[PDB]
Amino acid sequence: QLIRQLLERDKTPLAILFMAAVVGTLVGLAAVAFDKGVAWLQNQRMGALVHTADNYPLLLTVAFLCSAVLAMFGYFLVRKYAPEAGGSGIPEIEGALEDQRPVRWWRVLPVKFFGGLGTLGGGMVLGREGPTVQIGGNIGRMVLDIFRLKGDEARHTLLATGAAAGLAAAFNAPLAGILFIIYEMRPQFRYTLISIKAVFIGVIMSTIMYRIFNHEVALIDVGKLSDAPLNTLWLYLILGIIFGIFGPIFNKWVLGMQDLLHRVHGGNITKWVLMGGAIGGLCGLLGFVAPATSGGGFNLIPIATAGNFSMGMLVFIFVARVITTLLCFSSGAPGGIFAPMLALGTVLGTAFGMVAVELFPQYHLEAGTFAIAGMGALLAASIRAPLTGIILVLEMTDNYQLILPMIITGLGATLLAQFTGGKPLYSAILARTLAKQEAEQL
Amino acid sequence: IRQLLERDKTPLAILFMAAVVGTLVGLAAVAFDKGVAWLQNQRMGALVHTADNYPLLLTVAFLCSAVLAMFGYFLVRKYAPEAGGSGIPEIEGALEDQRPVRWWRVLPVKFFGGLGTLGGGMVLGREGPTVQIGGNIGRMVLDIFRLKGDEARHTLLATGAAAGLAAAFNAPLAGILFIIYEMRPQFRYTLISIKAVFIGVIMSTIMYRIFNHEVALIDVGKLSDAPLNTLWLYLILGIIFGIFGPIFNKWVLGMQDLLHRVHGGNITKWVLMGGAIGGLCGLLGFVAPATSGGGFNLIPIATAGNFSMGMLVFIFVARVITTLLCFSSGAPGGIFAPMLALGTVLGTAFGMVAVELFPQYHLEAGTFAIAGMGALLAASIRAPLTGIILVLEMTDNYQLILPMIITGLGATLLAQFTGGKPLYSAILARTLAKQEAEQL
Repeated sequence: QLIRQLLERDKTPLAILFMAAVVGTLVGLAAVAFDKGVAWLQNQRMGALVHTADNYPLLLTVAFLCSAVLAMFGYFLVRKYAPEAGGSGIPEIEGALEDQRPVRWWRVLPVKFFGGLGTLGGGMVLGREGPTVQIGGNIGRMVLDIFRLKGDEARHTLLATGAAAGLAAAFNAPLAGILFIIYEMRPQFRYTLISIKAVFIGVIMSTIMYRIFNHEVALIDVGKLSDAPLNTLWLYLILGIIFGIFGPIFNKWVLGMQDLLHRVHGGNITKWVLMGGAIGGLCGLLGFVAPATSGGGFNLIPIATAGNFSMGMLVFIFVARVITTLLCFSSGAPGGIFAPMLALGTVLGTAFGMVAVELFPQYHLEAGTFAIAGMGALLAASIRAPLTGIILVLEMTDNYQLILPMIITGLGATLLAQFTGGKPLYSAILARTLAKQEAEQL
Repeated sequence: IRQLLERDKTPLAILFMAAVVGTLVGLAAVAFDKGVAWLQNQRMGALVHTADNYPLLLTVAFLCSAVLAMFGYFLVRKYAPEAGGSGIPEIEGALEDQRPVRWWRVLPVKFFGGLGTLGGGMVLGREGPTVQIGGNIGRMVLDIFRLKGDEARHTLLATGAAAGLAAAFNAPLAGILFIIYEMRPQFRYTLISIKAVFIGVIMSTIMYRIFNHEVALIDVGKLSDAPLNTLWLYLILGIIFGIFGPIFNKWVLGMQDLLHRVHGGNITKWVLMGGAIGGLCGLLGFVAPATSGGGFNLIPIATAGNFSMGMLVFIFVARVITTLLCFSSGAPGGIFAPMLALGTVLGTAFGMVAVELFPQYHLEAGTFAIAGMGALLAASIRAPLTGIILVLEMTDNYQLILPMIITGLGATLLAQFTGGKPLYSAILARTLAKQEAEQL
């Protein structure tokens, strides 16, 4: 026939495109088994809090010793077995695509899936996209060892497939794992057009294989809000300057708290997992006396957008939240920072709307329509990926009408986070740990 | 207090004048969207003396669409021969410093010649004459204002190619994703040139939503959902578009030389094969208004179950024929929009087969018309991430964001397997090959 000898004349891209369909199945399993392990521990922690609900001094202790032993175990697997399994994964699947950081598929996966569950099920303010990309990247290398595929354009197209299979299966946004790994993250490499179709395959087969088990489950349920009038759109630029100034100060604070939480222990392992037990048990203690300033962050985004918080409470879920967010990502725990910054951005958003209601009453603006244009304005001024933050809150909130103010608060964030000495958060951590690798080598 | 502004004297001038290309395109993309709509109603206003004498008075739909046809085939073939086609080849070829930009010649013939032979009833889109009008205003503000450099005429030109693409679709994301990333995807834009495309797109969608307010250009509404047990049906639709990718690409690069033989470059014979294509699709604008038409007139009709299967092999056979005649001749009109209303006809022709072959799926026929809309665009132009968000901004169906990647994948993968270049880099490669042959 004709298709017989034609489908084998190249045989190199047809194998690495089928290998991107066995990665997205494997990461899509590892994104829904990691999700059903973090939704079970939170359904077992609160099932033990309300069981023996008699003595209130016993309530705070059992909310502490049930999150300390998940933090004393979550920090234990990281800084003993696989020390690159700390923090997010995006600083470690950026140098690994740049051929600077090695990928240990046999070591990150038994740590990021198990020890990354205790620092997520323990009530800490960490994202479930960090421990899904770094599992996904360390799965896209696993299929090049069990199948023994070789090459320099074959290791970089499956390491970016699983890195896109971890972001498009932890947020259920198949246009935010494609728009991040290809274009916005590493804005100097291009992924010539056989390496994008292996990102497209590993996102399709990692959202289909994610929506099979995690079906009829809402992750963001803000509803359908109003629209942004054209005499209101200049108030989204001042929201950009607020986020664009707070961006590089928050970007310096996480890199500044890594000089304090690394200087309290000195380097010892027994001083480190007990520091995690006193910082991952506090966020399991704060999740019972004030549940807004804890958790993964996806609990208050349909709440703060509804405007049920007052202005006196909206500072409390920003002052006692950015202190708590800096104490779980910059403290060396396995966990991302998008879902913290997707809730740290929606608090400052709706705190700008309730100011704009009383200050400008003639505009008739909704107090929560800045909380949809506030989520994708803090990770566009710290990570500096503005087109991801627009097409991450579109697949979650499903609000098409705020497509023009999302760029006004997206441009205004990323313009002041470059003028005022800014730096990308997911490109200044990798450039910082590479200096320590150049220090212990010499 | 003082160093923060004088150090940013020059690099901020491409961030303030990027709001001038944004503003002046939004005032020239709504004087274009109204001029293409004012000239349409004057044709239908003169067709009220036709229903009594339909054989003899049929020429009113034919001659009045041919006088306006020879006003766009004459301003282009005499005053500015680089404003023919779709413009985006002559903008991409000018973003690499290979093609010259004549803003003193393109703008008086892409807005005047691009209004007659786009508002006369052609089968062209209104973003080809909006990107190149946008990609000349970004050169208009650079010659009349005292600024220069190597990254200044590649940023104001690259925020003009995005201010026109975002003010011709009401899509503030399909103009950003095309120019920076999807068009020529081996070039890296500077971080001050990406955030100057953002100011051009924002202040052009603002100057478009002020005039054309509370009106959606695609009114499909909210369609049904796509279950996970029928998602392979949006892949065989991609394979059918993937073979039709380099076949429609070979036809439009074949009929450009096939139509070139009938006049041979003589100016008085261009407009006779240019007036007989405007007069044909003006007569087709009264006999069967789904055969002709510049795109969006038949997209809300041929999606929510109106046309039968016996008619959708006529709005695809006789529409491809009048698409390869209106754009491959040399009219001032883009092809980015008449591939939306051509992949949604074959897309809904695949939807009315799957509902007949698979009764167990409970599939609406219309959910294959949104996936097929950004499929032929992702097969012949091969920008598979603009054509997903472009249909997302207009048709507003966020439920079908997973099938639009699958039909987006299969249309850009099988087109790469059989062998096919992007369309806006293949017409440019023929023009740059014709440039070296004309001087020798």
